[PDB]
Amino acid sequence: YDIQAWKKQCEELLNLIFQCEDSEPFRQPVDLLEYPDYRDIIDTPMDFATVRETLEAGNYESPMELCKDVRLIFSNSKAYTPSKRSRIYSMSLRLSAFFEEHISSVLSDYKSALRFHKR
Ligand SMILES: O=c1cc(Br)ccn1CCO
Repeated sequence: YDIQAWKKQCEELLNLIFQCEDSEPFRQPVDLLEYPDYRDIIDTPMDFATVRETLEAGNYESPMELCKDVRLIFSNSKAYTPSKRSRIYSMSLRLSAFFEEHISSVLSDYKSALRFHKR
């Protein structure tokens, strides 16, 4: 029932994601010189360094907010891909599966702890 435990759990999950070769295209903001039309397609860029920095700054109140930003990394990849068979999009799907597998208990434990706090 630790209401704060999600933060270190998210830090550790972000460390695992950074060790994953599949996270390479998503570790830093998409380079607009490499993809000049990116902002014509994507309204809200997101990447894992921005997620880690937001967390470290104390700018996430809950793991649900962090999860919304990580899911935005994957929806941006899906929206920008010219093909469902592209290399970067394919990496995003594996990384998303790994992220969802690991974030589930973090969310469950946090929501359970908050329900206990307000019991
Ligand atoms: O998300 C995508 C998908 C393709 Br295909 C190319 C670039 N980006 C940005 C991350 O590299």
